[PDB]
Amino acid sequence: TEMSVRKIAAHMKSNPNAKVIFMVGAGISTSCGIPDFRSPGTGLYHNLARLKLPYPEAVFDVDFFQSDPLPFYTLAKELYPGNFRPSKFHYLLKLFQDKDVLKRVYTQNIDTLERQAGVKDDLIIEAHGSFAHCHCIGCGKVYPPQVFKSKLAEHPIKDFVKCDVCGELVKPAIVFFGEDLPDSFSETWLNDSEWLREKITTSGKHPQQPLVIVVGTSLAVYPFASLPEEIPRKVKRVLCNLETVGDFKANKRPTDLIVHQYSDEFAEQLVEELGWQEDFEKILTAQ
Ligand SMILES: Nc1ncnc2c1ncn2[C@@H]1O[C@H](COP(=O)(O)OP(=O)(O)OC[C@H]2O[C@@H](O)[C@H](OC(=O)c3ccccc3)[C@@H]2O)[C@@H](O)[C@H]1O
Ligand SMILES: [Zn+2]
Repeated sequence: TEMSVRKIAAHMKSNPNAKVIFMVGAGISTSCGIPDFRSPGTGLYHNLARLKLPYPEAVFDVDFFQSDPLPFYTLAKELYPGNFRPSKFHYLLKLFQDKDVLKRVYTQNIDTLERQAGVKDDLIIEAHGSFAHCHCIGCGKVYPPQVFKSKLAEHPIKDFVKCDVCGELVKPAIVFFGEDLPDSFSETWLNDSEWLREKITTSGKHPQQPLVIVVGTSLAVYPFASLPEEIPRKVKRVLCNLETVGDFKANKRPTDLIVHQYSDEFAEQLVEELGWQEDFEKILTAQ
């Protein structure tokens, strides 16, 4: 583990004008205390999940939601952005941004913790959307998140928010199954893939080699799980994950670095080796 983290730091110091793409999953938010929508519990939500959902993921299915918004509403209450403090790993992303070495973070999480830790909106790509905004599912009119958040406080929750223009259901801009993923996801990955193949030279007579770091995901859900094998072979991949998964398990590459480590301790150790503790510590205390 510490040797692998050493190599990541050494690569970054050998390529100081190169940037890093992160691809992340639910594992980077577990230390924040965010419930897993699949896990049991005591709330109204777990009662509804057990009684009303034909399968766990239907809480995110747009056809189910139209027939019965209550399960999703009760889940949004427990995932409410603002409840949870971003993790050390989330702040590592902000630190890389401050150091100008964050190319992008592709996140499968809806919790908005990357943005809340201070990562810029244009550096975040959401594979399932997020709670950042609300929209009508029928016509697309933008709503202030506050209107949806007001309903979440009612006891009980009834009279779900409806569009004042067309009367259809309003919900956070999470991409539900049955909804199209925005064009910006695929076009951003197209552009960033092209950048991963680019020859970028600055200091000396050598290119600035980038890096892709995959963290806290089991790489079992498609289409997101297709991205790691789409990283060019000539670009070094890191997997920081409690288990080896996805393309790192089947078609491991000679240059792959696999680190079985918790995301928060990986961040501490990486910052350790990079010599960025002082900058990192200021960010953690401010937020
Ligand atoms: N501290 C730690 N440090 C390092 N690694 C850690 C760690 N703690 C755990 N791990 C490793 O973290 C991995 C977690 O894997 P897991 O499959 O749970 O999450 P995922 O992101 O890959 O899921 C992809 C999608 O699956 C769907 O259910 C869910 O869809 C939605 O939310 C969704 C929402 C709205 C609309 C539509 C969909 C999700 O977005 C495991 O390998 C653990 O070993
Ligand atoms: Zn509408």
